Amino acid sequence: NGFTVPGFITRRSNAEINVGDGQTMVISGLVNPKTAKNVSKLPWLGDIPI
Amino acid sequence: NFGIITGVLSTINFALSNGDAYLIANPQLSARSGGRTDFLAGGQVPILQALAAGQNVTYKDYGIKLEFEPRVDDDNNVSMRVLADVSDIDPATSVSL
Amino acid sequence: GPRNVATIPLGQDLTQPPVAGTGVRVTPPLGSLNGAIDLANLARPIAGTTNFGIITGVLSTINFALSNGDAYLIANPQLSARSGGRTDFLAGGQVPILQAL
Amino acid sequence: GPRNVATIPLGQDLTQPPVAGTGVRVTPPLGSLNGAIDLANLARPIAGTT
Amino acid sequence: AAGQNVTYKDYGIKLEFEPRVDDDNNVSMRVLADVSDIDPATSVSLNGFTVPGFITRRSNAEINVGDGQTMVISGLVNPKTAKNVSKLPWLGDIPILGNLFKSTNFQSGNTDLVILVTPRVVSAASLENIRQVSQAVEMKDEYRNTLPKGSTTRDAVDRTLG
Amino acid sequence: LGNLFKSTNFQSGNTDLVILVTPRVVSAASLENIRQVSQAVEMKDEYRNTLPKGSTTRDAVDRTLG
Amino acid sequence: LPKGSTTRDAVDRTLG
Repeated sequence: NGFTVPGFITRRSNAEINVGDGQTMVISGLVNPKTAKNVSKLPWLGDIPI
Repeated sequence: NFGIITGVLSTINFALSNGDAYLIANPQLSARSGGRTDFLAGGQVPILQALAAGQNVTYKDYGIKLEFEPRVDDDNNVSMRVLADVSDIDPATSVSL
Repeated sequence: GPRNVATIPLGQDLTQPPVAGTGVRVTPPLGSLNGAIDLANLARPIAGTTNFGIITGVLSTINFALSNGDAYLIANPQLSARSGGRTDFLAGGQVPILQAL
Repeated sequence: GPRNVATIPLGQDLTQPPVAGTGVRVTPPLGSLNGAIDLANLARPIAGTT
Repeated sequence: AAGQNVTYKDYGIKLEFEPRVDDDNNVSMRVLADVSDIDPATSVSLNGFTVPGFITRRSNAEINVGDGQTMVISGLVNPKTAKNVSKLPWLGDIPILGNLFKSTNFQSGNTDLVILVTPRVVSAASLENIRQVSQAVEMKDEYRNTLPKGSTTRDAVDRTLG
Repeated sequence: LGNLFKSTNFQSGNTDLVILVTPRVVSAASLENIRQVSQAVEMKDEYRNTLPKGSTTRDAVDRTLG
Repeated sequence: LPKGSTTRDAVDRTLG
């Protein structure tokens, strides 16, 4: 109504591990690529180069 | 009085379209034998859900979610439970309320 | 075709001049052609039978939009706690949420 | 093309002068072109095509 | 009660599997296979909260088979036809010309459906696993080739599936 | 010529999906961990190189990942 | 049904 409710961008990780003293451990990593293409054309004129 | 008054109408269509979409997701995790690890890269959206009636606001997670529960043998065999989920917001099925 | 005649409406003074009237005349209901054929202005002893034509055209829009975006972020919190204890740290904020049973 | 003819409306006094009227005439519906091509002011025996 | 609370409903392709294996590699299994799509025809508007209807094909079966054999768990053939005629009493039956005095409405259709399953006892070196790993490699390669040579998205694609 | 008296709507589509997993028994020194650590070092270096030399944000970046 | 119809083939496949 006027009570704005927000959404969030979150990066979270809840891990249970065991390591030696002073060692570096990675508990999460991500690589995420995404791509999308849409084309609209006329039937025969659209395919002419350039 | 005997007669007729009639006619036809028409439309022309020449629409043509394509679409391609690609995605790869490569989450990675670490967890100890007998432990559990949860990972979320994404977001939370607000949802208006409440007991009874016809309020209370909760939050729903979306994005890339990963949950890992491993167990290791003495031969380094791994028996595991894994949940992998990739979910994105879709404008088509969203409702305005 | 219909017949055009002169008629005097009921309840009208007799001295008044007559008006236009008809014999048996049909105005057919145009189902899907409604609003496309003019019946209000059509002379009923129909003169001019066929109409064949076309009215059409195309419209267009031009697009040349181009954008980029980059975002970088590092967060380096650090903590201390005794063995067997717990420590919680929050650097951020709180926002109000209208939630109730 | 449509025909333009004089007509006398029904229920009108016989002395009054005739008004304009037509034979069979079509005004097609413009689907997506609606409001882009002028139809109210277009002379129906179309003069000027393109 | 009442006459709020929002829940979420799954649609698409859903599959549930519960196997058990013997010393002869005989598989006893419960399988659920579901394919359901949104249908504009049976959706209701309510106030402004559109509620959708679905077209579904579901099968929930309990079977047991040998190793590598194929079983059909459901199938259907379903022809349907319907014709309605309105006519004038005597003019409607005159041959050929009767179509000037008679209106006919006709509908016909058919649906065919088959659902079949195949279990196999595998390891990570089995052919079934190797083919899907090969498919993943091919998908990555196709994605890489669509992109410009210097793009950063191409580098990200080159860093996956390591 | 029949295309002047006939209208056609055609849709076609396809979806491909694969999900696969690889578990390994590691320690902090194993190659899987080292690769992600070196990846993080590269991300930090890239962030540092974007910023101007005299900035305070650059000093904050230099103070991280010690 | 007409001789060449597909619905006729469907009917021929039933009740086997």
